Amino acid sequence: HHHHMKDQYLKDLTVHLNESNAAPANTSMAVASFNMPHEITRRMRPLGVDADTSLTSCPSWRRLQELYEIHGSESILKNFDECKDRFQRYSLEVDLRSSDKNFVFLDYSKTHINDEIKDVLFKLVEERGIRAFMRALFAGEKVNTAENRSVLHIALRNRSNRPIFVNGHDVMPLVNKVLEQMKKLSEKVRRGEWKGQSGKPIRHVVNIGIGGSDLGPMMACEALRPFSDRRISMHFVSNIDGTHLSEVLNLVDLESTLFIIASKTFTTQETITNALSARNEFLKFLSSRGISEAGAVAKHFVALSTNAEKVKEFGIDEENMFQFWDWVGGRYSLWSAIGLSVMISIGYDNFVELLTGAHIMDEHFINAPTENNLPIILALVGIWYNNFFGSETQAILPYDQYLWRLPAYLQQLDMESNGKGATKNGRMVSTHTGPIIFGEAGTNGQHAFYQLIHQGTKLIPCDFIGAIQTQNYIGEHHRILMSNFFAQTEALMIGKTPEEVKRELESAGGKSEDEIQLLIPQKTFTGGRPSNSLLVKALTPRALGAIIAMYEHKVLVQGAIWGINSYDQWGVELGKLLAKSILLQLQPGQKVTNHDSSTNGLIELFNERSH
Amino acid sequence: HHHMKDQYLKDLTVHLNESNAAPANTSMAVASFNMPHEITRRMRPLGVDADTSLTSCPSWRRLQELYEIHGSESILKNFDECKDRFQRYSLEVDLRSSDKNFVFLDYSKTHINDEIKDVLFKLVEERGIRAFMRALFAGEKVNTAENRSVLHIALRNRSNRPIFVNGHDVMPLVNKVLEQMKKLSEKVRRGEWKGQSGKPIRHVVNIGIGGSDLGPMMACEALRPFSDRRISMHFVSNIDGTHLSEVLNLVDLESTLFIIASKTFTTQETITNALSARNEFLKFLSSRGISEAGAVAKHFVALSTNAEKVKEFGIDEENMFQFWDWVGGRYSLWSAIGLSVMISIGYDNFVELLTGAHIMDEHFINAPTENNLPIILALVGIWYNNFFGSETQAILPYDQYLWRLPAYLQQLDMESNGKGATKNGRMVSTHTGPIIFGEAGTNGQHAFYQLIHQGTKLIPCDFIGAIQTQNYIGEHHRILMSNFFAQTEALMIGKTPEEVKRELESAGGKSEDEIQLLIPQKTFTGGRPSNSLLVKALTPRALGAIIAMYEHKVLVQGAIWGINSYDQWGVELGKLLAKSILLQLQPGQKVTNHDSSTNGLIELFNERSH
Ligand SMILES: O=P(O)(O)OC[C@H]1O[C@H](O)[C@H](O)[C@@H](O)[C@@H]1O
Ligand SMILES: O=P(O)(O)OC[C@H]1O[C@H](O)[C@H](O)[C@@H](O)[C@@H]1O
Repeated sequence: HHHHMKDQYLKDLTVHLNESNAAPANTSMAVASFNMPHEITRRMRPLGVDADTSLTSCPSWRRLQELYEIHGSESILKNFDECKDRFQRYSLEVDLRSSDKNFVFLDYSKTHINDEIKDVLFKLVEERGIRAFMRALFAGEKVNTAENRSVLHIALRNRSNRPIFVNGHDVMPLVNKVLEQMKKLSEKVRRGEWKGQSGKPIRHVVNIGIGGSDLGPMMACEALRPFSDRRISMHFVSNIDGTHLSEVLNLVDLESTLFIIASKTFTTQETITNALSARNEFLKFLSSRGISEAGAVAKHFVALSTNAEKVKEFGIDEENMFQFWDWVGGRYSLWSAIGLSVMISIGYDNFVELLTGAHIMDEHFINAPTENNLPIILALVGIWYNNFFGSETQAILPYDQYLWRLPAYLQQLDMESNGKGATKNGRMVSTHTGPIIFGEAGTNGQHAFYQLIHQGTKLIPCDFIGAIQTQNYIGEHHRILMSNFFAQTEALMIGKTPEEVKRELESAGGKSEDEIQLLIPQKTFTGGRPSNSLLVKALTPRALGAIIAMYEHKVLVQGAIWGINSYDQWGVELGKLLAKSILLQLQPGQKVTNHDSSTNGLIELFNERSH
Repeated sequence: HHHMKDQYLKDLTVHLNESNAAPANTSMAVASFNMPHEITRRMRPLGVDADTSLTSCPSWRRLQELYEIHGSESILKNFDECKDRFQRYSLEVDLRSSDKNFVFLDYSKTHINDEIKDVLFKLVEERGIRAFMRALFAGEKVNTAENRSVLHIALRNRSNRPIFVNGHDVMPLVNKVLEQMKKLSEKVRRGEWKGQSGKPIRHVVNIGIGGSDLGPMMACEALRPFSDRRISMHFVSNIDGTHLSEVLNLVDLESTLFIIASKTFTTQETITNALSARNEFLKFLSSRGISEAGAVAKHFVALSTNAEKVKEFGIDEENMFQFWDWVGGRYSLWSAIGLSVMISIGYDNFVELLTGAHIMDEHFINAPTENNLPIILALVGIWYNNFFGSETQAILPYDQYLWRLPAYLQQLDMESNGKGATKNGRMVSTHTGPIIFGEAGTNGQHAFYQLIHQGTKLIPCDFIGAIQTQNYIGEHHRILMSNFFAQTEALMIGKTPEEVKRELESAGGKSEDEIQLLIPQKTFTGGRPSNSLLVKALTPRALGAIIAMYEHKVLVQGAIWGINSYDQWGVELGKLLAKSILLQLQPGQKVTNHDSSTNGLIELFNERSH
């Protein structure tokens, strides 16, 4: 069989090269495009199932491959030189319908995409039935087939309150009931009516949770600090590393601290262990102060969860349990009860603004025609680079210091959703799926790793994200900030030729002919490196809501095109299972022989030196 | 240009006729053959000939052959075939300390057998790496593009053996500044340094960016258990006015010491932040009825190479802490730039930090290649970067104090080796530095490990941990480290379709159809690599050793690829273009001279900025 596959591989390669439209200098590009699905299916071979051909055999996919072989080595500037108003034709704006005339604007023009490639990318949406999938997901159909679940984070922010049905019942009444419950608690805390066991108003909130129950609340509290009540300090314990709880406990006055235990399952080992430790340390502190423990936990601990039974066991009153539902994915849970810490920080009205921004982006996504659909366009630009240029990564570069946790947040949203190797129809993928997300807030990144983005050997798609207006007016800081935002994307695209560099070196003087000759390529910029520029008028709660929903929907479109399930996360189960067994073996002086020699050796090293 | 196509097809034909790849793996041979062609196509705009000095190395060609033969094997294959693989594929550097600390590397969970390992070591010989190392350590001007020495190792040279630059021993210079740092840090820590109204310093605000920011902040976070909690440390870096504004709101300005950290003292973000901080500080004193006479001299110090600009800012000569051109910014934690660290953790702990790097330096320069920890890290990285073709490198510290280590290594690695041209003026024919990413464990497990386990990219991972915690509570550290060991095991061994099926069938509650569809979605390929790095405890000495180890890994990789790890020309174009655009950011101003995107974006900003 293997010999037959080889003879076939060679036949397919010969045919592909004979039929390719690639320029004579670019034959290697046709080979790379041909070879991509072969290399993916080799790497995924231990899945032990057939390769999915449903995407790669789409007429549009064949056409995109042909267009890549033709255009993939062209500059980006070429398209601008050919169309003087390319910017107007390769950008679009979503109105946020707010009193401050806010918006989300996408400029996707600094890309290797011409009108033909763009038409064919839109045709891929049609051929893969993406618009019908979107309608099914929005209507509550159980599109998370692996877990037989609906996918309805959009219900959480459904301000229209049109019914959305799960198991024959409208979910909106319960969504709105929990929002009202959240409102009442946040109001009591913000107004100083919620008192601790010794009568102190709450001045500290400590969220305990991990992953989806941590990244969102923290990112949003950071992002929306200008809209917050500064009298209430927000803390986020997440690592099981004892350092995390210990350092946060050191920062708070426990008599005025509200603990929020955030866990969809309420069984995650890190979160439940942190919660039990926090409760133990809290009660011990009270006892040391001669303060009665009777009724203290009920005043100082609340829970955000789907599991009432587990919350009860912990000792939290059901009245202080904030419910959400199985159709709320953890990495999509900011909008739900999980956002309670956020609502305490910025207030109910601002939380509703946050929901409303997401809702407006939802309405745009579901209703706008494909050609004018901002999240679909984001998704297609991403696929062009991810699947045809073969870029492994995606940089997220927000030029707003409050947004410094956005890259980490989008890391979970994107990579945990679409880091998949098997399709919903039980096959292995033949195309690349989710990319690796990385990034830091600008301008800091410019002084850390943009060197590589400009001059290295990898093509890195970059999303530059900014606000036209600052919340903190000081000197010329915001103008300087945004001069960098605009300049970096210009620089990535246009580069700097050897001829330009040579002239500059000669004009600077002080160097020999040979010295200049060595130096020229080292100071040359290829250019032709792509970016998207995303702008809002101002980073308000509404704008942040729109931005996050925008990426949720980008991820939806990409997953659906690739044929994978964006909404499960099976890949975390093996590690949890293996860690349970190892934990039992972490005892001083215990010898271990049942694993591979590395795992055995590492555990024994730990067991021999741990004290 | 059809002659190039003809030749390409001939070369590919010959490569396939001679390849020893298994029948099922022809695509792997094609991928290997095609890699330099794709690199040189992508770097074509550099307009110079391709470097073949690396690809022509006999060891490079042999590694290519071994990749085509062994590249699709599981990782477990080599464990099954050698019962003590762990012993042969691990090593430890002794940190010579009273607490018996160490740096231990386990590189066994890799696609590397004895034959590949030997050939990787031969590559070190063939690229003259050991000789390069000696030249660099000796102060030779190996940063050829800038005609500079590269001597961050002199900064922590506790032995005080002479090291010469322009025929002069730099060690007396290094030691004088350390003593200067000692004196200031002691005055601050002892409450002797008073502000303009007589208050002891309780807040330190470092203003700096990149190399003048990431190291100091990373180290102050990493070494918090060894710090003076009476002194709050703050790090302003972004020009975004939010950064300075929020920090100013957290401090009492009457007891704040500002530290302006900038090698050039001309970086736009840092000098603008420093001028604004100076302004707000003086407005604050005035609002409190406090005299401004001599106030800047009392509250501002500088870490720099530029004495004139420091003088111009108003800082006294006694409070300028010098370092030197041969200290790269991303290698500068060990110099005057580390002043905020020394204030926070004290002179003695800062000396421990230097000592740890020094011991790693001694190991690096003296240990044989086969037992050289940074060289092995570099070689493992090159195997994946250049032969498997992985674009990234994950850095996963299982220590909450190390939460800024990935961002710090992002600069160290990517700004060093994110290069496309060689020192001899050619374009590279091989991939250079990978993209660094990561978050402290266990948090990353609940964020993005899903993709590391089940996605379509191979991602080399460095797992870094401490055997002992500084914060004993309950069973937290045992739980933390059970995850540390389990994740690397999981990545390697995966979970077969038969295992998955058995589990699903025992659990029940699903139709046959549901189970059939679910099995592939819950299968793990395994064969995904990792390094496990351990220290006994994350002390200042251990941190020093860890950073020095990565500095030297970067040195070795850069030297093998023939690039300059120590310059950074790639940041210049953006700075020039931003100064130009800044001139055009005025309300209502129309802009026509750029590309239509840059024009439109700027006009959008100018139309709606008010
Ligand atoms: O210390 P400075 O001279 O202010 O430079 C700070 C940083 O700015 C530059 O842009 C470089 O990217 C970094 O290598 C450097 O560390
Ligand atoms: O909210 P929890 O049930 O505690 O789960 C928190 C997190 O842990 C899991 O391992 C997943 O990786 C995440 O999808 C999830 O958000």
